[PDB]
Amino acid sequence: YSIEADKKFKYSVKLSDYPTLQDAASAAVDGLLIDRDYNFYGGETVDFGGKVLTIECKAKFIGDGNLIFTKLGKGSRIAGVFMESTTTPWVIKPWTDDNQWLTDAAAVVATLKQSKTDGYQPTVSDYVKFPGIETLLPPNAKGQNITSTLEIRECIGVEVHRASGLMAGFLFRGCHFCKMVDANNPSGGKDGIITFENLSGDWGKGNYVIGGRTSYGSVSSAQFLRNNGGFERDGGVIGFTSYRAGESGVKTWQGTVGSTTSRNYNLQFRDSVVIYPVWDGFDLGADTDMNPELDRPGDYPITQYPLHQLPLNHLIDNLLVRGALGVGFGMDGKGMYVSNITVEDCAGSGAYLLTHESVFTNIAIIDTNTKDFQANQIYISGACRVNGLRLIGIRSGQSLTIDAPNSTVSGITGMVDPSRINVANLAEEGLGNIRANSFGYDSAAIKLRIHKLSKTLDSGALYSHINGGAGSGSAYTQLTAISGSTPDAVSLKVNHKDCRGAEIPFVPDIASDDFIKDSSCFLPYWENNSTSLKALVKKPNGELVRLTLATL
Amino acid sequence: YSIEADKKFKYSVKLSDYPTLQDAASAAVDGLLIDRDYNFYGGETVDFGGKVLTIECKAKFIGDGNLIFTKLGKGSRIAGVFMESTTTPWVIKPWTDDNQWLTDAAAVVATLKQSKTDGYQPTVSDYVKFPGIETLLPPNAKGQNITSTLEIRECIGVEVHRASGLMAGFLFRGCHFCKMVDANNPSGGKDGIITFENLSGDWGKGNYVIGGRTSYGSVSSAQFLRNNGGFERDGGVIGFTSYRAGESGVKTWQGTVGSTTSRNYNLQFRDSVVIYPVWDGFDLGADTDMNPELDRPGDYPITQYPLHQLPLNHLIDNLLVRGALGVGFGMDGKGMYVSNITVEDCAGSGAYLLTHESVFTNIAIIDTNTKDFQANQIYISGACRVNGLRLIGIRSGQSLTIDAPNSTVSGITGMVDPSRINVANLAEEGLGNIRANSFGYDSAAIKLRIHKLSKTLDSGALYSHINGGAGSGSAYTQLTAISGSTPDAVSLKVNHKDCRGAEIPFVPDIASDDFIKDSSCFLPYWENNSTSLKALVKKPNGELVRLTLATL
Amino acid sequence: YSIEADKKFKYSVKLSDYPTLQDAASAAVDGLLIDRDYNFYGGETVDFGGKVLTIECKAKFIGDGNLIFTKLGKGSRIAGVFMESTTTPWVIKPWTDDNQWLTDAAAVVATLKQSKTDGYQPTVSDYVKFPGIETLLPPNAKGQNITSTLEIRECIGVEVHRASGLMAGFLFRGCHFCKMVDANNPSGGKDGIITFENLSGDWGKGNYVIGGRTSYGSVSSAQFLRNNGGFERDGGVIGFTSYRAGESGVKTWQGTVGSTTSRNYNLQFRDSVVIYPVWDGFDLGADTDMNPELDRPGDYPITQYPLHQLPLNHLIDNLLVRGALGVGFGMDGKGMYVSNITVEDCAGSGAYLLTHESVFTNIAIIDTNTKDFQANQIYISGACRVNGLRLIGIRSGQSLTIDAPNSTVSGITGMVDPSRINVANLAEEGLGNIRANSFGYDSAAIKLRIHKLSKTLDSGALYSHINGGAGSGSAYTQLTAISGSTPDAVSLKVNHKDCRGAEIPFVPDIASDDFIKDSSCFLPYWENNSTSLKALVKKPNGELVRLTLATL
Ligand SMILES: C[C@@H]1O[C@@H](O)[C@H](O)[C@H](O)[C@H]1O[C@H]1O[C@H](CO)[C@@H](O)[C@H](O[C@H]2O[C@H](C)[C@@H](O)C[C@H]2O)[C@@H]1O[C@H]1O[C@H](CO)[C@H](O)[C@H](O[C@@H]2O[C@@H](C)[C@H](O[C@H]3O[C@H](CO)[C@@H](O)[C@H](O[C@H]4O[C@H](C)[C@@H](O)C[C@H]4O)[C@@H]3O[C@H]3O[C@H](CO)[C@H](O)[C@H](O)[C@H]3O)[C@@H](O)[C@H]2O)[C@H]1O
Ligand SMILES: C[C@@H]1O[C@@H](O)[C@H](O)[C@H](O)[C@H]1O[C@H]1O[C@H](CO)[C@@H](O)[C@H](O[C@H]2O[C@H](C)[C@@H](O)C[C@H]2O)[C@@H]1O[C@H]1O[C@H](CO)[C@H](O)[C@H](O[C@@H]2O[C@@H](C)[C@H](O[C@H]3O[C@H](CO)[C@@H](O)[C@H](O[C@H]4O[C@H](C)[C@@H](O)C[C@H]4O)[C@@H]3O[C@H]3O[C@H](CO)[C@H](O)[C@H](O)[C@H]3O)[C@@H](O)[C@H]2O)[C@H]1O
Ligand SMILES: C[C@@H]1O[C@@H](O)[C@H](O)[C@H](O)[C@H]1O[C@H]1O[C@H](CO)[C@@H](O)[C@H](O[C@H]2O[C@H](C)[C@@H](O)C[C@H]2O)[C@@H]1O[C@H]1O[C@H](CO)[C@H](O)[C@H](O[C@@H]2O[C@@H](C)[C@H](O[C@H]3O[C@H](CO)[C@@H](O)[C@H](O[C@H]4O[C@H](C)[C@@H](O)C[C@H]4O)[C@@H]3O[C@H]3O[C@H](CO)[C@H](O)[C@H](O)[C@H]3O)[C@@H](O)[C@H]2O)[C@H]1O
Repeated sequence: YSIEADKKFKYSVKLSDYPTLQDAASAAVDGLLIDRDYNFYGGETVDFGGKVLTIECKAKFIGDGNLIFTKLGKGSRIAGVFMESTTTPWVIKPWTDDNQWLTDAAAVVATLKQSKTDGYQPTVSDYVKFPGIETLLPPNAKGQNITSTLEIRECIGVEVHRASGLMAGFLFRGCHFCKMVDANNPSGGKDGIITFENLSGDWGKGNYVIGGRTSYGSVSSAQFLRNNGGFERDGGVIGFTSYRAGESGVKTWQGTVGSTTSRNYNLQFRDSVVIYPVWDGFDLGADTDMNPELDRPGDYPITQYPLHQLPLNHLIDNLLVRGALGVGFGMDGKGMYVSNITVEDCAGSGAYLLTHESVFTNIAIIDTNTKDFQANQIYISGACRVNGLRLIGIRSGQSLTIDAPNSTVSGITGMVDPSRINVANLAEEGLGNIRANSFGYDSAAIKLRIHKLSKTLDSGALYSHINGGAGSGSAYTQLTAISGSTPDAVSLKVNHKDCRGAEIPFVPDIASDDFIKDSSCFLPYWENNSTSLKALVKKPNGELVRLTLATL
Repeated sequence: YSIEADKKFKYSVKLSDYPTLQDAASAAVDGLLIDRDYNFYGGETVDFGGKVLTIECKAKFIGDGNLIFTKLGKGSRIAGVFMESTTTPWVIKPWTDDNQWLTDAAAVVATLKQSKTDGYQPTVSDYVKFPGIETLLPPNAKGQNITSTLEIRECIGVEVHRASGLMAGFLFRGCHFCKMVDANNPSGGKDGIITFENLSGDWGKGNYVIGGRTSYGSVSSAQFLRNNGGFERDGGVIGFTSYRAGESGVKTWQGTVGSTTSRNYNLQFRDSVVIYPVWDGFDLGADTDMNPELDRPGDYPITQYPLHQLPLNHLIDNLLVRGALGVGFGMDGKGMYVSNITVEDCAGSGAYLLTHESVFTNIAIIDTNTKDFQANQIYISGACRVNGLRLIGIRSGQSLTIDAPNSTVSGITGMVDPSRINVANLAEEGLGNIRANSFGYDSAAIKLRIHKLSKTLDSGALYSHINGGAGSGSAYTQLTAISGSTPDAVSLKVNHKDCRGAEIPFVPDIASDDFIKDSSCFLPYWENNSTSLKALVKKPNGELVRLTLATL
Repeated sequence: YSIEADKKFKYSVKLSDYPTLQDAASAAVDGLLIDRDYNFYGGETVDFGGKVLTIECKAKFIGDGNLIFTKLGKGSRIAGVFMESTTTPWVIKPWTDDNQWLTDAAAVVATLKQSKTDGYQPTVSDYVKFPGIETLLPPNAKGQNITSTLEIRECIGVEVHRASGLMAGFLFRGCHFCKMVDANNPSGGKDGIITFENLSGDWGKGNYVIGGRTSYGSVSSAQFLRNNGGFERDGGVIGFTSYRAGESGVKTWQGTVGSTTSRNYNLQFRDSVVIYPVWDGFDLGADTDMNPELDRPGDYPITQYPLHQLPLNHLIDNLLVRGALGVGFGMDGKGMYVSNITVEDCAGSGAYLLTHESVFTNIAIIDTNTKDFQANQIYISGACRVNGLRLIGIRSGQSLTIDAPNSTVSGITGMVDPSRINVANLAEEGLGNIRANSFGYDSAAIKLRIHKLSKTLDSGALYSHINGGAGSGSAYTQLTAISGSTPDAVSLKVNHKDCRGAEIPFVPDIASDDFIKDSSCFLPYWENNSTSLKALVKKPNGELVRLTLATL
């Protein structure tokens, strides 16, 4: 029977049969079942002997610090893991019972409670985010460092599926071809909730967050250091949701970390959603103005690519952000293509784009900067193209809506205040035959505004105005020009009062020679001393003559 | 050997070794394999002893009514389940072999067959949908109630994966943190195919439909009662496809059910598709006009939030509907944000939006109301903002396209008939320099229409018309105004017949004093009694004088 | 103990206990574990006895040719499979270290190396793609046929999950209700990476690619032959990524294969991404001009549906293509609805649409045809509707941007050159009140262009031009018309030089009777022989008279 049993049954060991996790790991051949809660010490390291193991978790790993898994064979999987801290830290909750952000430091301090969830441990970034909070926080709420972290170290082809926890983190250090799949809403601790860090060894590749969601955490929900997906774009974040990140929902790191670059290239960021981050929805920058460095150890030098002009080459498409307190969508880079980005209902700005020679297609920035902290709703520094930009939802100082001074833009839609648009060039080169349809007014308008002349006043207009009442079947058309900073000061009319005639403006005094522009044209003007209209005529040969046009 | 075998083998029991499902459940420790078909009686209840079980199904649960699973531990999973009724009911199939909807009751009755699929059992809603069908249906086709339902009752953290079946339903009653994942196209019965119902106990939270698809069913494919995702938006429907729902693809319930509210708050509805529903694609309403109630037991009172103005706060983005017989996309609520909704090729209306102070961004409503049942393609009752609205595909009475009388709209695209637009305000405030490009005409046009004056006639225009033939290198520009309900009745021309001159309309009789509008302007008029043009002049000082302008 | 062990343990056999895969398959009851590498011979066939098996792979299947799995029960699953060829073939790599495509045949030949990855084996299509390469390739690099293929033959309800490999392929032949799920980036061989082929038996249905990704391969990444999803749209590709297909990312086959149709109907193509295909991103055509046939054995005849006019009825939405060398998005068919397609940064054309009576909603074609091989960026042959079309990113001969000569289009955005637009009709019927905002110029413009007259010259304009300098508070409005192929040749001005008057162009010589268009209008003209302006008057009764208008 022994011989036949060894052949016909599935091999699995279970933690309930062993005093330590290493003892279970050493015994395992195929399956390993975590069927009892396991208290680990920070830095406890398990050697899985290169075995291709299917680890099924049905209980908790309990501990502050890192439980470190090593030497898992390619194809290993870890399902259902649940990390939990031993410490219950002090957390802040900078939002109200109506889900309004709290921005006042004293109000934020008043939210303090001891809990493993429903808030986060204050960080040094909170000292900037909530000015004055550093002074107001009690000592027990500063400098806390509670996270229970599963660390997969120097493994290839390992997947963590359906992970969850409380004050929980997941770290893949020096790994390749690893994935965090269908995260089951872990509640975060002090460190990032999901981290792929490849500061030592080869640049990270094949590392993804696929599906799932996270909540809370003091810093970013999903973050990458020194990963390069290659031209194949083999890595990144797809199908992911982040809620209430203490920093950002999805972050590509900037600057030097330790002795080398933390930056990232060639990753996918797609089909993902970030809601209510304290800082950014997506932060896809590689150079940061928060800690400026004059070189890039381990990366391209400044001499090759200036600050914010790295050839980052990320594949970025179909992203949604709502409720950001900092910036909904932030990035830098040169030669970038970005598409189908929707940022709505944000207390902070919608987009902050330190990009050059880049293209943005179908962007929607809807009711952002709702607090008015920031100078604009969308900012672009460099020479970029925007093709399709929706601005303004239902929310109404002097802050700009779009400040993109070197960018050429087409296809704005929405009830934007034109004085709050600043671009290099705005144009609709390819419209068809047009109709302007006016509702709730006695007139329809096609206005012109020359921003060099004035950003706040229309310089001319083509109007149609009702004659008499509704259903009169009659209107007059009006062609106007600005004078003395008074819109519509001078105008020509057709059919005013249904008269069937053109009303023609004339110069109110003797016209100077230089008032007339073109040959074979005349300019009527008033001669008060004889009660007559004269005409300044530029003849077909270009010479001037003055004629009498209308007399008593 | 016994001691070593107990340590090295995976624990699983299988239904083939037990006379009842409860006997198997009681024996199970880790795995439970369903390896024989199992006939259950309606209401048969299995107590899983709080155990965290991995239930792998490789055979059918056969029965009319509910198989009830209770006391599953958090982390339990049920994979591959297949439910099948014992009864083969009478089903209707209200569509043709060319996939046209049948709307005639007699034609629908003619489709009757006995089958567990390819149709659905008639409901009381069919009596409204197909008027007269209540009288025409035979008795054996009315009042049928066949569903084989897996009921997960009062469990936390249970997931049903890759479920399928025939006349099949899946019910999570009083559950939290449960998921219906990758539904493998179950064919529905009389009840909803996937239901999260939390009428008793705490409001449902953490309950999702993720991925997968369903077909048929008499009512809605995926539906929620008394769920609230919280600010974290922890619940809803993501990545799901519904085909041929007898009611709607995705439904948030409205009104009172039993003694309390069935409504829902703070859910996600994203990245999902509904095709060929008999009623709606997505029905995200919370108050229903189908059964109006004057109060809301267990919810906000009418005094706090009027009908259709609940702060529902759902996260709604990236939805597709095609082929709806009722409304593609229906909702209500106040303060809603909705984005990236595409509704196309629907016999019923595209969108029915009983919303107030809400924002709709990038909506496409393309070839809907193709039967002409309804008054419009998109309706909005309250004071909302629409930023980006695509209307009209290729399909061509007096029904409106958009009736949104309190809404401010920007960015309509498509070959909409302007007379079929009704909004509070329509504007393109932020276009750049413009070009109107005309193809297939001898002219280009920029028209104006004042809807208060006339919804069907343009009130003025700026035209450019070819002089002579193609390649003449010559055109004339024309500025027109409506008179006597005749578009373009009165006009000024520049370069007609390549003459290089302006043709100026004059008043055809003696002009009244009040015909002239502005100071320092003149108005030419005809004096037939002397064959001369006169000028009514409003001098720079505002006083009137009449002068002779042109004479024999 | 034996009796109790047989009841309490999970059944699984493992390949390490058997000399052949068939011996393991015959012994299996529930699980089968592939725990040793297995060398198979091409055509090696395994009979799984109709058993519903869970096959867990933790090692390689090694072999050139096909490993054929048969008689798997419905619900069977195969996870983690890794296919690898025994041969290391010669592969080409037609792209540079800066990820530019190589188009020169000699440069492509220079890339030749022996590898199982990082390139592909040349095919007969490469002879067309890289002209001259057929002559330049060495014999050892032509006619190679290396693929290691897992073939699932004539099974229902089988799923392959997390598959990978090197020179790897996956073939479902004569299968139904089967799925390729979460492909773990297999690197392809000579044949398609994922193929559903149903040339014999019933039309394929229920067959999907869901999630995952592939890299390389000589032909298409995911492809279908003779599948019909039904009205239920039960099959297709959802959530998939293809990189560097040697042919196309996703292909529906065209034409006859063997003795019957290879075409496909009623499939979904959604939420998917194709990057850097050598030919197309998505090829959703059913009739091909590459091998024209005059009939359609096994499909609709040409007499019923002309070439390219099949009622294909695919559900097509939310697709992204970047980096295509051939066409980003190709299709044919009649009565098609297509939505939310984004094609960017392609060396080849963006879209090639041999469609009729079809509707395209929210299309973006951004920086395509960047090499200039092709005649246009987007082509449409038949009578279609386009509602929303974004054109031009940041890239700048005589090639058209859109050539859609029978199509009616609305909602173009972007810096398109108007001379490179060709459509049947272009119109914005439903805009609101309009403002044209000009940045970086001393004027704002609303231009008109009659393409029948000239595609390259505006025929008229409404301008506003600054008077004096910025902040003068003054501008003049100008209404212009083209003459002698000189834009703006003839114009009327209002407020030039802040004169508050209208400058009126007059006919430079004696006006002919036919120069005046409308009754009750006058046309000023020059009489040089008396230094006077005359007026050609068309009286209210329609008769002509000449009057003196201005005199010395
Ligand atoms: C807030 C701002 O918002 C947006 O503007 C913007 O887009 C920025 O990205 C964001 O700024 C943060 O990030 C940028 C870099 O992208 C910084 O330039 C910026 O810092 C500037 O602004 C601050 C407000 C100023 O106070 C300082 C100024 O320079 C800001 O950085 C801050 O947030 C970071 C998180 O996003 C991070 O916490 C920064 O901490 C410093 O730098 C890091 C590298 C040091 O990290 C070690 O200690 C941390 C303990 O607090 C660990 O969390 C960390 O682990 C993580 O990285 C490692 C490599 C990875 O393996 C796991 C990750 O979780 C790292 O931990 C290692 O060392 C510790 C030792 O204490 C421990 O032993 C671990 O075991 C070991 O792995 C950190 O100490 C500190 O120097 C913070 O300033
Ligand atoms: C059709 C219309 O389309 C769109 O306009 C619109 O957006 C609407 O939503 C939609 O209207 C339906 O839904 C709204 C509410 O959202 C109703 O207001 C509307 O009803 C009005 O219009 C009808 C056309 C009129 O005939 C009546 C009028 O008030 C309409 O309701 C109809 O459809 C519903 C399905 O969407 C539902 O079937 C309605 O049935 C009534 O109300 C329900 C609550 C009663 O339900 C019990 O019996 C049903 C048996 O038929 C079970 O399906 C049901 O189970 C479901 O809910 C429970 C709580 C959950 O646990 C499981 C779910 O599947 C419920 O079952 C319980 O009781 C039965 C007893 O028979 C059984 O014992 C079960 O074991 C138990 O769980 C139903 O009896 C009836 O009163 C229907 O009117
Ligand atoms: C390139 C072009 O790009 C885009 O314009 C466009 O949209 C086109 O789709 C694309 O054109 C290809 O596809 C179209 C049809 O959709 C063709 O019309 C077109 O061919 C024209 O253009 C060429 C450039 C010219 O040289 C010839 C001209 O007619 C072009 O076809 C070419 O690519 C195809 C791949 O996409 C395919 O390789 C064509 O090969 C011919 O036709 C196929 C059907 C024959 O296939 C058998 O042999 C192949 C070995 O090379 C196997 O890969 C193939 O297996 C596949 O199909 C079977 C049915 C399925 O079960 C598994 C699939 O992988 C098939 O294999 C069977 O037979 C072989 C025998 O050698 C073997 O025994 C297998 O075991 C068995 O299953 C092929 O032989 C050849 O006639 C190629 O011309």
